[PDB]
Amino acid sequence: GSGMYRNFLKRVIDILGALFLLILTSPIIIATAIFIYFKVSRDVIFTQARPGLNEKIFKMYKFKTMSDERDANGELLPDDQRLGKFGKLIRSLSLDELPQLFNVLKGDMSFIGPRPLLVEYLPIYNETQKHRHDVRPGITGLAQVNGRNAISWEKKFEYDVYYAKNLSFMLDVKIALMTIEKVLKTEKFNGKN
Ligand SMILES: [Mg+2]
Repeated sequence: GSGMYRNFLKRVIDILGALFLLILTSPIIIATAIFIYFKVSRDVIFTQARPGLNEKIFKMYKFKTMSDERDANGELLPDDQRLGKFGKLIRSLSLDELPQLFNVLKGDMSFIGPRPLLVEYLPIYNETQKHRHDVRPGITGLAQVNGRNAISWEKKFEYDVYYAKNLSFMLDVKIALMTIEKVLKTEKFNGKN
């Protein structure tokens, strides 16, 4: 509600962590940007408009992995050829997700929180599920680690509202412990799925 973690510490940890991981992965960030510039597209970064804290829209950064080659007809060539071989390798290693660390540093996102979903889901949320945006979206979160017993979207949102209601340092540490434990490694919200 008004503790010093929800109103101060969590943001400070987000800033220190995003800054550290940006420096820690900076050679990979520069290398990935160089390859994409010469092999994929000279516009290295593209943004994804997503609703964030208080449903405020932000630009979620991501590396481009597909080309802009269309058919003279005007339509873009399918993903079959537009995704180079290295494009898969960048995707499989989630290297294109590294710019999201900057969204965390910007305050657009947190290290822990609900997943930033499509802007089309805003009218579909019910008044209970809309509380999922009472906190910053996260790279990981409570619903993300509970992907085994939550195949439906309403179960993931129940974890989202529960997280925004009970946001504490101990809950974040718990979510972080379960995320490491993931050492072991489609429908689209319709209002009833
Ligand atoms: Mg990826």
